[PDB]
Amino acid sequence: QFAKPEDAVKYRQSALTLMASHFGRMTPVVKGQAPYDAAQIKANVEVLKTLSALPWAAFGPGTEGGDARPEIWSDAASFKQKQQAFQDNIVKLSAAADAGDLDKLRAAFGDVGASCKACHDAYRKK
Amino acid sequence: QFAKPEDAVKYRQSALTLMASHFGRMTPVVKGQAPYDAAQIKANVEVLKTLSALPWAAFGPGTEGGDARPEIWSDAASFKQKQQAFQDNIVKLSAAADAGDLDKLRAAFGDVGASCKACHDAYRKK
Ligand code: HEC
Ligand code: HEC
Repeated sequence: QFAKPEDAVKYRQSALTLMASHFGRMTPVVKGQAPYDAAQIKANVEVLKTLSALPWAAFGPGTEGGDARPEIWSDAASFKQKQQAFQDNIVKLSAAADAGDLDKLRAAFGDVGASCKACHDAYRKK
Repeated sequence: QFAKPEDAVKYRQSALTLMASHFGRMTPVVKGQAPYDAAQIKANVEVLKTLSALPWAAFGPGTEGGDARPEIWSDAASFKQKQQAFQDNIVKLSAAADAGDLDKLRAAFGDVGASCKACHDAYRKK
């Protein structure tokens, strides 16, 4: 699916756009500004789970480009920790949505958000 | 998540890009050019299933734009049939991948591909 580096770039941007939409639409609920519908949120976090595993296979060897920093590949073990923290947090968000527990949801949502930003601070260009 | 029409456009393009990648990478397998790995294909068709439900909620009222034809909204019942045919075909592709049946996979893959194109012929701009 990633014939050239541009194809991997275009795939991972698309996946990261979809993840931002499915994460970011739950903001009103975790803040108390919109009623919590546990079944709907459970569905939507399942969508987000599926999508949040996708981008990483498109940052394989030789796919420099976009707004990806070179350090993604020159510090691969460190990038891998930033990716694993974020995927670990998604596991937590899934556990809270599957349980129907809003306070755990909100806490796990908070951990997700911060891991998004921690990876951006270190590996996404301005 | 779709504050302005541009946001819906950007979401649905992204979802449709991801679907094209997960559909199109199975071409070598259904044609016999790559060995069939039933478990891997089963996983990948589950990804494709999730993604293939996403675009349609972003063609709601007032989201004209991109390469979407206006007839999507002026002939909504007809567009809805083109969407349902395609989602019906995804159900078939899932049934074949979940069964591990390559000939049914290949046939259902063929129906999917054609529904993609039938909707494009009628509702995607040149
Ligand atoms: C590294 C481990 C990351 C994690 C975790 C998250 N993101 Fe990120 N993001 C990352 C990179 C390297 C890039 C640039 C990719 C490129 O090749 O251009 C991005 C980009 C985005 C974008 C822009 C997508 C686009 O349309 O170009 C968005 C909207 C985005 N990231 C959001 C986002 C969110 C919401 C995350 C947590 C849920 C998240 N990312 C995690 C690296 C990493
Ligand atoms: C209507 C019922 C459609 C079906 C079924 C499929 N697609 Fe399509 N596609 C459709 C529209 C109206 C558009 C234009 C959207 C816009 O607002 O610009 C598209 C676009 C695509 C694209 C381009 C995405 C982008 O990056 O801009 C691709 C790659 C694409 N469609 C592929 C595709 C495949 C592979 C399908 C079957 C698996 C499929 N689409 C179905 C309408 C419809």
